[PDB]
Amino acid sequence: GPLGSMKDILSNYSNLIYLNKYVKEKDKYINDYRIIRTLNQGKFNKIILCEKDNKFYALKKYEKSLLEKKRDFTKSNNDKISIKSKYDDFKNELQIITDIKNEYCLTCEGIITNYDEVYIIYEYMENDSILKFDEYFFVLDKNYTCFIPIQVIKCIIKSVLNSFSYIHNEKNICHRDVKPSNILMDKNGRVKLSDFGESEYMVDKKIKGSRGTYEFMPPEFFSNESSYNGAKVDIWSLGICLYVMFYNVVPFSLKISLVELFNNIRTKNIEYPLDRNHFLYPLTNFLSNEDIDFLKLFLRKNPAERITSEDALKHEWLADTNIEDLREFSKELYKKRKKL
Amino acid sequence: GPLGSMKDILSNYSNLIYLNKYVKEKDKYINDYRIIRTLNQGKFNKIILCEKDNKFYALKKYEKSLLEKKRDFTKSNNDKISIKSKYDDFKNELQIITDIKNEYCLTCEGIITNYDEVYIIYEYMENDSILKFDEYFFVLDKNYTCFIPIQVIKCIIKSVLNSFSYIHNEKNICHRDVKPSNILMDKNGRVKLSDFGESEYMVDKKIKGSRGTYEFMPPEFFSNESSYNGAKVDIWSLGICLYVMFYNVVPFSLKISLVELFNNIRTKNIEYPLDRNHFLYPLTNFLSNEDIDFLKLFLRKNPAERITSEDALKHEWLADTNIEDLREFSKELYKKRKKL
Ligand SMILES: Nc1ncnc2c1ncn2[C@@H]1O[C@H](COP(=O)(O)OP(=O)(O)NP(=O)(O)O)[C@@H](O)[C@H]1O
Ligand SMILES: Nc1ncnc2c1ncn2[C@@H]1O[C@H](COP(=O)(O)OP(=O)(O)NP(=O)(O)O)[C@@H](O)[C@H]1O
Ligand SMILES: [Mn+2]
Ligand SMILES: [Mn+2]
Repeated sequence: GPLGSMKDILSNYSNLIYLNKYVKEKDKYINDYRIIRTLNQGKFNKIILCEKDNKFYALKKYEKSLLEKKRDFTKSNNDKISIKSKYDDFKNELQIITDIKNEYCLTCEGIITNYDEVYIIYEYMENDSILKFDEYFFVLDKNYTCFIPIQVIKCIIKSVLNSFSYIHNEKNICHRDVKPSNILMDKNGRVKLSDFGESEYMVDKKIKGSRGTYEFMPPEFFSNESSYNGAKVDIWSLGICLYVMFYNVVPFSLKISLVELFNNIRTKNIEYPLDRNHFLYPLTNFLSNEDIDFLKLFLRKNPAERITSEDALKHEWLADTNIEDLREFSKELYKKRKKL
Repeated sequence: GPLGSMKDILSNYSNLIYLNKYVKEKDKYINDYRIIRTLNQGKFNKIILCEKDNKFYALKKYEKSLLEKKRDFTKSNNDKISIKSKYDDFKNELQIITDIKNEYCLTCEGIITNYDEVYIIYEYMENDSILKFDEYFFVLDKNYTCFIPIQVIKCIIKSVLNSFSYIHNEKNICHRDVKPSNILMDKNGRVKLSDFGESEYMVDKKIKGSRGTYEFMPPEFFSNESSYNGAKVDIWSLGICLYVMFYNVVPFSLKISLVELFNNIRTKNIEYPLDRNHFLYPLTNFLSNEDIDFLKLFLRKNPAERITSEDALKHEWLADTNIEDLREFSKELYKKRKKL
């Protein structure tokens, strides 16, 4: 429940490496991993692009001394308050990173540490996340629109559903923050679920309560319930990703304000126009009945009535998934990147 | 409703100055206003500390070209969506800045512009805001605690209540974002309501709907209602400021997450311990029955049952307000600042 020190957590990890930073002719290295540049400066962690041998890697750096300040207010149990730190959250994440091994999930290849700074080694998914965000979602560039083709969307969903199978059924983990920025693609058309920073071990398939990214949170969270089926939470969020992949915009969600976001999620019907509709004005092809059908199975506001991952994978809509559409898509995308 | 261009809005302002920036021996000037340093770099606007003659000023810089990109999603009316910009929001703010004149409100002394960059001139409230925030609220320093004394709190509240009288009764404006960071104090013990960036003109005392800072928003906002009495919204928020002034922490609110914030506000009883309770642990005197009584009149979850500003000003609790407590407090505070 409340885990021990980092050392304890990692004591049974069989690829824990001693931290060794150094310079060799003004290129900075982490343990043979040559630091190229940083890919993403988060508020806390941060991912680093590196090279070792001839392969490419993304190392995620956390630091104890940094996240152990930044304390918040959890629940209570005892009503005698509760005091948690972002380092406490990371311990739980660490244990998970240590447990995940699957072709459909980003899995680390080693942990480098001094028990303060921590570098988790990951393969580098050269096509980054399936969509990118700033004021809205885009594929490659904020300037030309372009929506992901359906046949490719099919592949991605089937892929992430497969990773649900692993975490939910094999590992008993609820991902708890399934969003576009967390589905990574490589050049060859592999798609992987990543960032388990919000992930928790379920108790009888139930998850703790209310945590993740607001606009991806299910109606359940706005009830009296207090417990929710982990799987259905991740299903809902994939549904949103699906909606986002269709429209390049998040459904009822959107900025300013969040009361208006939350009075919405629990009760309100999602609008299903044609690809560009919420998007014709920022820039100053389109779907078909079946596409909206499938997607609506994910966004049943009542969770016991929401689609299973099993039913999903075996639904008619995915029965014509051709992995070659994704491989071709991913290949051309990679060719369009590093051209910028 | 939908106002015109900046020129139009300002056409009947009688102290609109032509922008004139220049250097005189590597001190940068705005129109005789010598730029000292910047006080607060917001996400958009920004406030500048300046000097002219021997007086001190805080100029708030906005820019058209900057906030006209940054568009969001308002309501609809027509269900044919609605597209607003942060520059649109500022037009409404501009009209208001142009209307407010009161000893209890920060009122501009001139607007300097080229119809893109805009500098609103304000007196400089040398004691800044009544409390400061980072991970929690503090008076001067994050290291020594110290709570504002009750007799001083009395003065501040009476002061802000007075400014409600002006905006609500004389001007028909709802402030809509009453919070500690917006109540400014000078060295001499004057306290002024400021930042009308969220402020709106009421229609039959009602305000539009759901806008401001989440943790200061009233229960009404979580109903079916759609319209709320402007005054009672500002009353609620002053109540929170009061709660914050008592405990140096925001009530049920607090970070992570907001569903947990909103399932709270609408239904849930506020806890009233003694000054340091939520605060004994960050740092690793105290109130009295009457104080909590008064404050509870502000935080009636039902707005038609919440305290008036009239009743407040004439309540027993303020009947012994001694302005000299604030003047002495403000004097010593100023002496403790610029000592850092
Ligand atoms: N193995 C990888 N290959 C390529 N890009 C990556 C990889 N890992 C992370 N990234 C990029 O870095 C971003 C953020 O990484 P993440 O592990 O989600 O950190 P975070 O602090 O949780 N950020 P966010 O999830 O956006 O709040 C991802 O969205 C990717 O764009
Ligand atoms: N006249 C003034 N004298 C002294 N300090 C000031 C003055 N005006 C603004 N400030 C400081 O600048 C801060 C932010 O100014 P404000 O006009 O609220 O901009 P903002 O972008 O709305 N920031 P926030 O309200 O915190 O989201 C205030 O909280 C004060 O600390
Ligand atoms: Mn992430
Ligand atoms: Mn403000």
